[PDB]
Amino acid sequence: MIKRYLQFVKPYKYRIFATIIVGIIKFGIPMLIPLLIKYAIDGVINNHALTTDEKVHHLTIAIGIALFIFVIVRPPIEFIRQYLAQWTSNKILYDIRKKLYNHLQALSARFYANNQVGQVISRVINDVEQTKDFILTGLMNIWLDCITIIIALSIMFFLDVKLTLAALFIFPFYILTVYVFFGRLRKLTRERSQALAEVQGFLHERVQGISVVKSFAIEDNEAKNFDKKNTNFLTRALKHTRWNAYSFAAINTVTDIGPIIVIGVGAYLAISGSITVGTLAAFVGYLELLFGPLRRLVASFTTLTQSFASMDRVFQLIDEDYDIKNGVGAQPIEIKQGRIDIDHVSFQYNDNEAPILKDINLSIEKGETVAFVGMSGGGKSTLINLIPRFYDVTSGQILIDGHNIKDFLTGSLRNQIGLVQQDNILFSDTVKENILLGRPTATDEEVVEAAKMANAHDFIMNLPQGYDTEVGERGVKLSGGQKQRLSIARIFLNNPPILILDEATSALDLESESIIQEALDVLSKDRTTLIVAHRLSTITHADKIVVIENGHIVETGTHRELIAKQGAYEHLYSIQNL
Amino acid sequence: MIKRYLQFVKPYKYRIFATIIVGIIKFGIPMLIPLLIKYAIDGVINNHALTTDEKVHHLTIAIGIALFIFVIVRPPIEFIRQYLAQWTSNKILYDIRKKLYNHLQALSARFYANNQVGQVISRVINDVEQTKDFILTGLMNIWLDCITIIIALSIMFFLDVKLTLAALFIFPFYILTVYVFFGRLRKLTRERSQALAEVQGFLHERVQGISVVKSFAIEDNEAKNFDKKNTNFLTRALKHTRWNAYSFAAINTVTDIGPIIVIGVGAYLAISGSITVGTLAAFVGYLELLFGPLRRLVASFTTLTQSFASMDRVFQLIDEDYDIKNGVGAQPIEIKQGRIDIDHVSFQYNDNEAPILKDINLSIEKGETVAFVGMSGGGKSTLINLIPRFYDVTSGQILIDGHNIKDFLTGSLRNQIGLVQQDNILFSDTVKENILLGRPTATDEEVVEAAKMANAHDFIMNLPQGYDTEVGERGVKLSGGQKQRLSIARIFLNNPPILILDEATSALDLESESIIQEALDVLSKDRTTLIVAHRLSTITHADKIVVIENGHIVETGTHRELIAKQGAYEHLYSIQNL
Repeated sequence: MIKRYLQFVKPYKYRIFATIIVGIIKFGIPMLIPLLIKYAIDGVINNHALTTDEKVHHLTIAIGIALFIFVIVRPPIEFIRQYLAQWTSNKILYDIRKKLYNHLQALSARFYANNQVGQVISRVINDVEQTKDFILTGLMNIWLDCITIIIALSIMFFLDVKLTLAALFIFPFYILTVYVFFGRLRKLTRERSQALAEVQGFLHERVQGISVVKSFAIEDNEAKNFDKKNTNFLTRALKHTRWNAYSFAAINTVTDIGPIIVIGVGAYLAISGSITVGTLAAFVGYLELLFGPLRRLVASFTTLTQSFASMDRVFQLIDEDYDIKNGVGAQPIEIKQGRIDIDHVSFQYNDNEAPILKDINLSIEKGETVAFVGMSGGGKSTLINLIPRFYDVTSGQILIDGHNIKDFLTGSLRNQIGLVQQDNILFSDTVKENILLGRPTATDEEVVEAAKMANAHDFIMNLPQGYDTEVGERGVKLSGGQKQRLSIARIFLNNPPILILDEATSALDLESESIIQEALDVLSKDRTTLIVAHRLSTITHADKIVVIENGHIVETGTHRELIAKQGAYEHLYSIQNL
Repeated sequence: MIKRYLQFVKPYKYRIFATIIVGIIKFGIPMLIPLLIKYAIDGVINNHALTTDEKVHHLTIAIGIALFIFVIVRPPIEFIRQYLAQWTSNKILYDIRKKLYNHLQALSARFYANNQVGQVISRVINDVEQTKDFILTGLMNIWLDCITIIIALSIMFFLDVKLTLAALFIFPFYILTVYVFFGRLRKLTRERSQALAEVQGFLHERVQGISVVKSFAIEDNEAKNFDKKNTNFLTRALKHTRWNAYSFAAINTVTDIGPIIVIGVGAYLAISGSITVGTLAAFVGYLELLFGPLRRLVASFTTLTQSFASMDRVFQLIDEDYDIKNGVGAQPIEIKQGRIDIDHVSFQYNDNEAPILKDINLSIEKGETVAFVGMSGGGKSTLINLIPRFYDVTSGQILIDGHNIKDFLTGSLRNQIGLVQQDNILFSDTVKENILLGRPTATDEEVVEAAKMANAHDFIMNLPQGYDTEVGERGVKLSGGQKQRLSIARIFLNNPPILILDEATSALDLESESIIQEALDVLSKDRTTLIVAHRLSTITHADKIVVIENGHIVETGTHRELIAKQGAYEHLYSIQNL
């Protein structure tokens, strides 16, 4: 998996090597200070053989050299070091999200039917952000602390063989301890993030559905439900905290026995006649070089553990399967004559549940306008959505122009099916911007046409700032009949070969309906049109009315014929002016 | 404003003092090492008074002691120090969100009509989280670095009053520099966060409206729109980064001239007689004590700057005004007889725009069932929503039982108005859980009753896992007629004195409608009922039909009378059979 995440860093290796290089070229600075203390002390006064005009000159090139380095050289190193580090990771994150967003747009209705927006977003934003430390603390700092440890171990190896050994004794345990915690922290972090994710999901869902919370004044009740999730998150976060605290003390207690098992030994050797009490003096001086980095790495460790948890969650989301896939055979197909064929189609949203569409057989020739009617919960919408291939038929096949829906390239198929769903969407944008969804590359002229078509153009003008009026989030700032008509607009703009209208009149008064009815009868003149309707009267003119009951096609016919049959259809119609 | 944020920390002062105390009791440890070293070296090795059996002995007491401290005392200090620090801040955050969520639930339809969920959430989650550093780096660490600086400075002053003035020389500039950057970083951070906020808002809106993006296969187009926001965020984040890098190098270059100017003057002063090398050398070992903390504080500074930006944004959201406020006169009023009076009401959603409801006068006696009908975009919904007081009338008054709506306590008023909006809501929960929204404290028996009432109980049973079937996010896993009926359920459960039904039939077939029609005619027998409808036929029985046009009441009457008048009403009705 590191290999995976690494793939994102790939195009930035150099900038990172650079960040590490400049990183090393930093320790040289802190050492310049103690080096300068020795020069004035031993090179201008303790020299004893210099003029009081000569030594007061060397101190003006040494207090000259220092200033130069620190006021000219260091600043740029400092800067670049950070800017680089950041610029790098920040571009990397940017990249990861670029990919995550396409992933998302490629998931299926199913995915989104069983997932919580807020939770998904939490991953795309929070979890990703969290993997930032892995680039910084991981690939750009950890090393410097190991380089330091090598240098140190090395220097010490010369000063004395067994004395260094005296130190390394700790090392294995240190490693063992880290290993012992790592995993548990990784989970605790994972579980923690997830909780956050769930509060995200909660906030999203409620803030957007407040209309309801407000209406029944269930604020108190819901504020509780919030606290459960908010508390859960807190709890989990504490578990996580406790362990980090715990593991920290642990790893360090180990890292601390380090200088001890050293000093102790360093004495019982210098006195036992093994080595120069100067060696002991020197060696023990470097103790900070060894058990210093080892102490930092404890922190480095921790940070990373958390980061891994995050990249987990990220990849987990990345690894989600696309339910509707294109498959090798993919083929952008032009639909020249709207010929739709539904052969023995049967649908189930899940293996466990019962099918919703059982055995459906229906043929629709180009130009025909087919109406779908029946008790609510029958299957019309489900059936319908099988064509734009929003879900794949369970058993059977649907063919447009003889071509199996599956053999089209998604975008192609979908782009040629103008679909007005029953629960229509609007983004917090301008009226124009919304219609444009039907055909983003459209002439401000064509838009106004679609509008006039959908019987929308008129009320749009009466809107403050007309076609540029910002509709509300979710399109709140408009009537039902109004939102709806904008959806119809999109259709005309799309001007597709196949038109599916699932209750495209729901919210319009009798009059507006009449208009749109005419507008459509026109657009639907020579196109294959599928219509789901409850207001029967606006379906009579259909070429064929299809009655659907409990997932089955029960009746088929012309309004005229169906009425004669005094069957299922008539029953329903008959309920109107009776 | 710090005072504000502090108010959240208040109930945790002690835990924080504690965190600081234990914090100080830490420097004592690192010093024990060199002490065990000096003690070994200068104490046992060169005592010139030690039996080889004594020195070894006194060495041992120094180690047995070391191990004890480090393997027993330190671990607990380490732990508590961190656990404390975290536990504290983590509870504080928890608290802040507890408050933010109630704030949210108290904002008005307006607020939410002009705000983006994702953006709001970003604040409640991200910005808050960000204020975490302020508690940690701010109130628990900064101090230790100042304590260190005091300790250090004192020593310098008793070592030489005029050389500490060679040090402190830097101090003012340091402060000046911080001041110079602080502000700009604060903004850059602010602007950065906001960008994130906007990507949040984008992701929310799109992920939830994908149905549309999928239908027109506008993935590519939208993926672009995403990249604008994603890029914007990246850019802003870079600006921020660049400056931090910049300001960092700056403040340090200043902090670095520090040890130098002590050496530049200090050395010159030794020459002229200020003091000797014995002093110049001793006034230089502690240099790390002074310009060490000053270097850390540079980082401490930065972190805080960002934190302030965050608390800004947080408070900004906290400072949002409640459009619908209760006001002192608040009074939980029982509505005993649904008498509604609309006296010269006029409504405008904004001062700039044109009114939507102009001069409306209508009286509704207890028990009466009043229907509202007219072209779409007329004002019915707006009018209606003025009663549950979702917005306050602009000019006029609405009185229930003689009491002005404004004089009720929100929850009271709203709780007694059973409202079925046209765009009904469902949470990703169970069927039961959703109905329960109408009356959270309800008998699993009463629920099933409401259901049977709303003509829902039946199809709910046919659902996998029946009343416990998890409907989809937004309630996707159900038909239109189905979601809707669950909304109707809520009404029966609420069983209020006043019932408002805005197109409560939109998605039901003719048959289901008949049922619910009967179910309601019953529930509406002796209750004040307001109905907005487009399917006229389901309104005929009304006590009074009110026709609304361009924000006005144009006609008033009984279906019978209005039909006779051959006016506005008849026109519309007349369009059904015609």
